[PDB]
Amino acid sequence: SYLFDSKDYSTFSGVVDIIVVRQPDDSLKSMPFHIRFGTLKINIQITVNDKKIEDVFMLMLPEGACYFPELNIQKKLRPSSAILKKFNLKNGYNKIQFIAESGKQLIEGKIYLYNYDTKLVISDVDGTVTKSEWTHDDIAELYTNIQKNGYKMVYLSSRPLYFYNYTQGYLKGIIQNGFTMPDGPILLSPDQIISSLNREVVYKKADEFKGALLKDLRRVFPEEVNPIFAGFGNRDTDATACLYAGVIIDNIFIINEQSQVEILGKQEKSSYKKINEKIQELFPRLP
Ligand SMILES: [Ca+2]
Repeated sequence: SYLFDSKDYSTFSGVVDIIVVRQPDDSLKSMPFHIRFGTLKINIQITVNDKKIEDVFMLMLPEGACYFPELNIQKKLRPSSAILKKFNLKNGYNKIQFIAESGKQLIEGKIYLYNYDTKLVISDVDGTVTKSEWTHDDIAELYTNIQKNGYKMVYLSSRPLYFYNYTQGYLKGIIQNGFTMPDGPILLSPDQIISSLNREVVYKKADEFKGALLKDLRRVFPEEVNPIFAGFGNRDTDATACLYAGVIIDNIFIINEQSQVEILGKQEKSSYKKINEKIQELFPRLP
């Protein structure tokens, strides 16, 4: 908190976790790339899973945001399937690295590959994982068991970019009665990642930022699948975004100040503990 205030050498260097999805025709589609090279005034090379990607590169804009030069030359945050196929991604987590050649600066990141039939479970972070940092009791066990049954937890954050790396540590350092938070991408509300390449629509919203994020996530999947199975949040604005994103009302969970989880569709007040007891009824194992 007081580090940025005075150190001042903490502009964001890093990458926001990337999501890629294999379509049924074997093509690849990804969410927008958001990578920043801190205090750099250029080409960028990529290395995935400790393997350099030959003849693929990004450029940087004066403001610091990077993009893919792709001809129809348009500056693209979403690379083409041909670029993404050169990554040779594996299912689940992949290590990705970007090297800006000015000297040479390196940022490491995460890039996830899902199949079009993957079922995701969304979880807000502030107020949903954290308790207004204290964590709600028993969430790690629940989320762990949800992940065991075949779903992929996706975390949602609206914190400024300079807290992104911090946020990754907090989630990954949580321990409850031996359980930990399943690894998954932390998506960022588009209002926290503004740049010339994405001003167009983000600039013109208010509380639809979460909904815009959920639909940017929906659109890397084919329109004929409902990839978002369930949602965890703590404000009614979370439920509204889940509802407009196609999540059935029975799979929307909203926690309040005293850790009471309302299952909207059932008009049932519950808890992470009780929801975990019914994990197989509420989150049935996937084949
Ligand atoms: Ca919240």
